[PDB]
Amino acid sequence: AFVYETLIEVIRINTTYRRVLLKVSVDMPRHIVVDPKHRYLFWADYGQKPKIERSFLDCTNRTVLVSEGIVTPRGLAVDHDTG
Amino acid sequence: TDKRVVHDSGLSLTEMIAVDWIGRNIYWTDYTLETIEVSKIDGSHRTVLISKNVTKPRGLALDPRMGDNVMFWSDWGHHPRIERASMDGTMRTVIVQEKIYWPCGLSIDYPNRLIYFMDAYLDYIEFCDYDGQNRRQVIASDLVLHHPHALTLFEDSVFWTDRGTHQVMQANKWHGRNQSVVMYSVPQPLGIIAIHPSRQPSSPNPCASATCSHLCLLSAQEPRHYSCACPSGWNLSDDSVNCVRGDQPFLISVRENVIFGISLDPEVKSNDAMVPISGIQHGYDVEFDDSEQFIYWVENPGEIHRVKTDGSNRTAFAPLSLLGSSLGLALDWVSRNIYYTTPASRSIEVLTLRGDTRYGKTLITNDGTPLGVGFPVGIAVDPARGKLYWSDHGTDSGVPAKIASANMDGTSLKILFTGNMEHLEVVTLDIQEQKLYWAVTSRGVIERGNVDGTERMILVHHLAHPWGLVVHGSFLYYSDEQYEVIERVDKSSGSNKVVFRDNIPYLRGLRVYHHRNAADSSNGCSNNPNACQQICLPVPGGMFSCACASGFKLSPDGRSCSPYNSFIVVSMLPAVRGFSLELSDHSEAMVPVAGQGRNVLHADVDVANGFIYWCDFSSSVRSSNGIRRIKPNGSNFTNIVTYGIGANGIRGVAVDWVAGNLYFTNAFVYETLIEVIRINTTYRRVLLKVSVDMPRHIVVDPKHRYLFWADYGQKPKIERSFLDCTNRTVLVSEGIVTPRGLAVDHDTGYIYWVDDSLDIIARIHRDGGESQVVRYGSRYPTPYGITVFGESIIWVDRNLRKVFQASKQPGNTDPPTVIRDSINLLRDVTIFDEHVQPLSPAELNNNPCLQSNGGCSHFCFALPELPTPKCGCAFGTLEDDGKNCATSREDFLIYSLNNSLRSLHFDPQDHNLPFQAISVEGMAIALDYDRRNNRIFFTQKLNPIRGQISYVNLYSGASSPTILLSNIGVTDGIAFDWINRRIYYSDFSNQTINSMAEDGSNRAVIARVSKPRAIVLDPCRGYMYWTDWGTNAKIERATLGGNFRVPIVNTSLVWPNGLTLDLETDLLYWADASLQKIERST
Amino acid sequence: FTGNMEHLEVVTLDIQEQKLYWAVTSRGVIERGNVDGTERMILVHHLAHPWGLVVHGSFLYYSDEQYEVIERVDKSSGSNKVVFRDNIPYLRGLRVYHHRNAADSSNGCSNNPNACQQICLPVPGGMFSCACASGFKLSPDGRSCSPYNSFIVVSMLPAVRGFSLEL
Ligand SMILES: *[C@@H]1O[C@H](CO)[C@@H](O[C@@H]2O[C@H](CO)[C@@H](O)[C@H](O)[C@H]2NC(C)=O)[C@H](O)[C@H]1NC(C)=O
Ligand SMILES: *[C@@H]1O[C@H](CO)[C@@H](O)[C@H](O)[C@H]1NC(C)=O
Ligand SMILES: *[C@@H]1O[C@H](CO)[C@@H](O)[C@H](O)[C@H]1NC(C)=O
Ligand SMILES: *[C@@H]1O[C@H](CO)[C@@H](O)[C@H](O)[C@H]1NC(C)=O
Ligand SMILES: *[C@@H]1O[C@H](CO)[C@@H](O)[C@H](O)[C@H]1NC(C)=O
Ligand SMILES: *[C@@H]1O[C@H](CO)[C@@H](O)[C@H](O)[C@H]1NC(C)=O
Ligand SMILES: *[C@@H]1O[C@H](CO)[C@@H](O)[C@H](O)[C@H]1NC(C)=O
Ligand SMILES: *[C@@H]1O[C@H](CO)[C@@H](O)[C@H](O)[C@H]1NC(C)=O
Ligand SMILES: *[C@@H]1O[C@H](CO)[C@@H](O)[C@H](O)[C@H]1NC(C)=O
Ligand SMILES: *[C@@H]1O[C@H](CO)[C@@H](O)[C@H](O)[C@H]1NC(C)=O
Ligand SMILES: *[C@@H]1O[C@H](CO)[C@@H](O)[C@H](O)[C@H]1NC(C)=O
Ligand SMILES: [Ca+2]
Ligand SMILES: [Ca+2]
Repeated sequence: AFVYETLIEVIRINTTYRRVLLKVSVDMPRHIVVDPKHRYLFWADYGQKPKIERSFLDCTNRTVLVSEGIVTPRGLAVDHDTG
Repeated sequence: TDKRVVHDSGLSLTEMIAVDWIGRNIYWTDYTLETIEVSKIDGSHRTVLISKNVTKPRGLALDPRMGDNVMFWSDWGHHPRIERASMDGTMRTVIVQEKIYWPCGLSIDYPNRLIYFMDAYLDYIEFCDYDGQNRRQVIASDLVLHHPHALTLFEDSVFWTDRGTHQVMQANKWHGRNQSVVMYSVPQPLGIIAIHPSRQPSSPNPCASATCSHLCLLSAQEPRHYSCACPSGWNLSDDSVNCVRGDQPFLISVRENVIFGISLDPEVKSNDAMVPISGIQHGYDVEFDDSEQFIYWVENPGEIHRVKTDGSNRTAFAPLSLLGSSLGLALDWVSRNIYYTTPASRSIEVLTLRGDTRYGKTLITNDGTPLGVGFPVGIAVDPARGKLYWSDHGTDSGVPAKIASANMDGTSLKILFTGNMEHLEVVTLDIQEQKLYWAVTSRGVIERGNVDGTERMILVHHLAHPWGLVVHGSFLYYSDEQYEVIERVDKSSGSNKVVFRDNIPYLRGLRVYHHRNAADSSNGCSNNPNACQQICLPVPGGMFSCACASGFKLSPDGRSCSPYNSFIVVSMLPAVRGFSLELSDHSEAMVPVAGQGRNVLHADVDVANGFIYWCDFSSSVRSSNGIRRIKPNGSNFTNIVTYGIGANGIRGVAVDWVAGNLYFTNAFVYETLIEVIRINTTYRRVLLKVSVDMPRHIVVDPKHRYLFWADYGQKPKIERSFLDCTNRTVLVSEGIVTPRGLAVDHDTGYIYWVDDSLDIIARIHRDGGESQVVRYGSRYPTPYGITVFGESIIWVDRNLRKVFQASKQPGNTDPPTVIRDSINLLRDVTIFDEHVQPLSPAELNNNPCLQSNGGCSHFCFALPELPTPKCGCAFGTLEDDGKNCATSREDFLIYSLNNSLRSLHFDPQDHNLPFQAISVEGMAIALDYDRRNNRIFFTQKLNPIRGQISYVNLYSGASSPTILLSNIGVTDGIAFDWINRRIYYSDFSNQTINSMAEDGSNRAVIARVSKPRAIVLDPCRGYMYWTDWGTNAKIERATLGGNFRVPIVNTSLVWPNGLTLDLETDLLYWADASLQKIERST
Repeated sequence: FTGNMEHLEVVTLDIQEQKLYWAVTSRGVIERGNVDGTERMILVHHLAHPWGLVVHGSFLYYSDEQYEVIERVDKSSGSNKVVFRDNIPYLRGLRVYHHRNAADSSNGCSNNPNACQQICLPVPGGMFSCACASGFKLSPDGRSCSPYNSFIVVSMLPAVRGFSLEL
């Protein structure tokens, strides 16, 4: 998180490999969780126009799951048994 | 010109103001209250117009022209937006909803009917139409914008302010192709307005013929284009022109910096039951009076403030306590009193609302019993039954955590409930059913009980931090600071729950505002108005009691008031306080002494004249050291000793009421003085000066003509002397280590001392002899001060933080008695009573100084077994008549000290001053004396360039400086010639040694010198000597005419500042300040 | 014991007579009770801030920070008083040093040395229990240790901590 923008980045463990998968200014991705079983990456945004979003493991797809009744989502968990 | 205030209260953070010039109206937005509010342009009547879906309103604009009647505002909260409404709020729409993030400011262009809006995150200026369906960019994708705030328009120009660049900018309102800077280094430019007639076009006013009673607001609604609105707390009538005033109850909520009004319909989410109170600090409690529509709260330090629910009056109404901040409030509406709680002083107090003059007293304080206040936090009152209830956290000294009851005049004390009250919040009373409700945070419960101490039960469970309680009707309302909630339940069972507000940070206590009437609740004080002189307090059975303010006592008629004349006065570093010897009297016997600069160490009293004297000490601030006197009623305060106090300060005050004298001990780093000052005069004398002894605590006895002191230095002792210190004897020399406390008894001839390094209280007889012990043990760890009254000794203990009374005879082992408990930083105690200060001759053994100071001009001293007075001179010497003073005819020293000339005696053991000290213009550096005319010649520095010469006469009666050579350089050196009657001087500023004639007539120049300082003369051998501290410092000899010049010394000299000649030995002495040595030669 | 313990200082145990002694500063008392939660009583009155307690032989020793004193009394009644030191600033707690021997006080961990891998802790009835250091768990043999593999990890600004789901 920078002052006027935010990045979503990936680093390969035990290596000097780092990449930027998303860069966005009006959205504010903050809390991120990953599901390798169903190949999804979820995040929560509590900026202006708060939301919860789903994407792929390279952020090449973006969908919004919750867009209403959500103001300050700060916490995100995933259940493998129920989806 | 004509600065005057529109809104005096209810504003917290006003982001933007708009003014409606047609409707004579004013609009503004508030960030913290999250509101858009409207009022008459004079501020008389105000209303909240939009509160739903408002989070962070920053920008506001209006078009009041006939047929437009529209307003626009911006919100930068979540889902940031620009919204349009009718100027009466009857229509609402959102016009900009996308590509918007931190929309700051709005402006309107009236010819084109365009809205100009600015964004600080996307960094743009844009304009759109009133519906938001045409949109264009003026400045966009341009680094000129960093953090814009405010916007204005004029002709084809747009002006704005930027907070990042600290700059004010002008551009073209259509394309931005021309850009300019109006201001460059503004601290931070927040708001901008443009003033010209064209910015407020004229139009018809629909309200000109309207008959709305409080507000008429422009409206976009055809056909009449106006609507009538009512202020906060009012209702609107079906006639749609008139308003009515709601008598319905409402709820008052308190928060760390705000007080709010809420409506008991939980579905009404607007906080507009009253104009909010928007500037408080440390809010805990609130009270109200409906007969005048006032809300009362407390402000630090020790002040109470009141405001009206319409905001019309706001004032600081009374001082509450000089000793600390008050915490809890209760109000009696029948007797018109306000009860408050002061935890730091550990007191419950009452103040009067009636009348033009405020009166207040203390009803309950910590007295060492479990029944008194330990640490009170909440208070409630029942006026009809004359009862007071309060909640207390207790103290480690012995007060338990409790719910306690008393009579509203303090005359009864009871403990109703205790146990399982570790963290106890406020207590409230249901008066109709007579039941007390409280909250225990350590268990998360609200509990209920009877006012008689029975039927304790839990009514609500599972709370977290219940901070506020109130009971009204069938309902109980409470606030929780961790759940951040206000909730309502049914007081019979707590079995239903409603939530009024949530997500409220910093919650505090609640009240309910309703029409409580005095006629039903009438009591004795209401039935007998104007009975008591100062305060009326109800008591059970319909009776009333009369009460008197701090420093005053009540008289046997039961209605009148008169000052106290028998009380004990106690000193602690922060204050001086007075207590009654009647243990049940919790009142303050004197108005306390407290505030900035008070570091009190000792206090003494003059009973006849009605004064208390005390000394103040500071190691870091000179002016904070001294002796000061006040009256028990706080009326007159004055400083008596401020000059010439040592680094260790004054450590003693004794007062002689017969002679009108004050004795004090002045402690320097390596010596100590005992001094006397005559009261109401500029007469001061030093009676003793000693280095290896350390006199600290001093007490005086005019009946037996003795002065006693205690010394806790090396070789500690207690000593007796005469009233002029001319005799010295030691009473205690062994078994004494740190004697810090000295008291005298007139009835038995004994002196009492306390030592904290031996943990002992002891007495010895003034004629000497054996020593007796009164209290001793592991207890009595740190007795710091003692006094004797009747058959009792009263002393103070620092560690135990207690004031004790016991019986003054050795061998008594009864447990002590306590007068006050939990007082910090204690210092000694003394007593104020006519008995301890007799003024009859038969009781004073015919003291000679009792009448007209014995005829002594300056000082009167009564020595033992002497039937006549002895007289002392503050300045000068005493004459053959034995009673007047004159200036010495013997030989003495004179020296300059800043703006004065002062005298000294060759004998170190002589403390007389040859003459009173003389005050001169500027700073004097020179002295020579003329033996023919008995005058002194001196030189003055008036500024770093200008000097002066002057002479003053000693024996020709009183005299003042007379001036010669009113303009010379900075001069410091003077010598006088008694054979030729000529004066010689050292002008530094003009590098020259000059001569002059006695009358100032004839002037000459003798030599030019680099840095001349000192001059010495021998006229009977025609020679002159002077010193020069310039490069190649030297001492030179010349002739009084200057015709020869030769160096006498030119080696090993750096700063030869002083030169002298001794004609008994023909020797020349000089002093050097850099080599730091004094040398002699021939 | 609970109730009337607003400001509660140290607790000490008389092992021979099996009695607990404590001090309540909010009332200035030293109190005594049985280890089974019975027979609560006040043994010493009128103290100011009793900071330290110790019981040895027939005597009870206590220190007071406001009286600046160390005193000895008789533990049966508190009816005799002796003063050891006075005018001592900044007093704190007391102990008594004596030859307490393990042979008499032996327990399960002393009787079964080298039983547990990491820690041995006694339990009533002469039995012993095996304990494992932070980050490790105890294995079904009752003696061995192995790292945890099922726990929840919690974050707070000053630290990260791990807790077992077995309450
Ligand atoms: C010093 O001056 C004060 C006044 O500044 C004198 O105080 C008065 O004393 C008389 C006699 O007791 C009282 O009736 C007056 O009320 C006092 N005046 C005030 C303003 O309180 C005082 O007597 C003088 N002498 C001394 C030794 O203090
Ligand atoms: C990616 O998202 C789009 C919607 O934006 C969706 O239609 C598409 O099916 C997604 N990709 C896959 C592979 O499902
Ligand atoms: C407030 O916002 C909610 C949610 O968008 C909406 O349903 C409601 O109508 C709005 N009310 C007003 C007065 O704007
Ligand atoms: C704006 O700037 C352009 C370019 O310098 C210039 O031609 C034009 O005259 C300017 N307009 C005004 C009103 O000064
Ligand atoms: C004022 O209006 C409220 C409804 O908003 C009503 O409950 C109350 O009784 C009214 N009071 C008067 C005096 O009209
Ligand atoms: C304050 O109250 C007084 C007395 O009622 C009144 O005369 C005065 O106008 C009030 N102040 C204001 C600003 O209205
Ligand atoms: C004593 O105080 C009053 C004010 O309470 C003042 O008017 C009076 O002048 C004072 N007396 C003297 C002697 O200064
Ligand atoms: C003064 O003190 C001396 C002892 O130092 C004593 O002998 C003498 O009697 C005292 N003066 C008077 C007048 O008693
Ligand atoms: C010293 O003398 C100067 C000049 O007369 C005067 O202004 C100043 O107040 C004096 N200061 C002291 C401490 O005497
Ligand atoms: C001193 O003052 C006199 C008279 O103004 C002047 O003649 C002389 O030059 C001055 N000398 C110095 C050293 O300032
Ligand atoms: C110092 O003074 C002596 C005596 O007057 C003289 O003889 C000598 O020349 C002087 N020396 C200097 C350096 O001034
Ligand atoms: Ca910006
Ligand atoms: Ca001591």
